[PDB]
Amino acid sequence: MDKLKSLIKKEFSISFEEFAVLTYISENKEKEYYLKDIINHLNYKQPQVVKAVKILSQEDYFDKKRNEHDQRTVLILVNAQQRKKIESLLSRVNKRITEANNEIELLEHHHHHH
DNA sequence: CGCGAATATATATTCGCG
DNA sequence: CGCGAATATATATTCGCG
Repeated sequence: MDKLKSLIKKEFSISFEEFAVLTYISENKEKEYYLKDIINHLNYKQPQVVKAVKILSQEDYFDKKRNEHDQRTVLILVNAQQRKKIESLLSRVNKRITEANNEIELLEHHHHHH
C-alpha cells in the first residue's frame, strides 16, 4: 500500500527504504556497517543506498567515513546514542503504522451496508 | 520552471586477472 | 606494472509530479 510509504516519507522525514536500512541496523546491533552489506540485505541499487545513507547520516542516525585500511570502501558507525535513537524511531514508526491501519479500518467500516 | 527518482556518465581507490 | 571490475561517491540528463 503506497499511501503508508507516502505517510512515512511525509511524517518521519525519511523514506520507507531508509527506515528499512535502520530496521536492518536495529536487528543486527553492530558498532559498524558496510554499505555493500546494506545492499546485500536490502536489494536497492548502489546510488539508492548511497543517497539513503547520505540522508540518514545528515539526520544524525549514523557516522560515515572511508575505511581505515582502504580509501574506497565505507564504514557506517553506530554510537550508543544512535542505537537508542534508532530503537526509539522503530517504536514511534510501529505505533504510527498502527494508527494509520486503524484510521484506514475506520474509513472502511463506513461501508456498514452489504 | 523547479523538485525529486531512475538511469547513465565521470571521479577516485582497491581489488582480481594478466 | 597495467587493464578491467567492483566499491563509494558525485554530477548531469530524461522523465513524472507539482
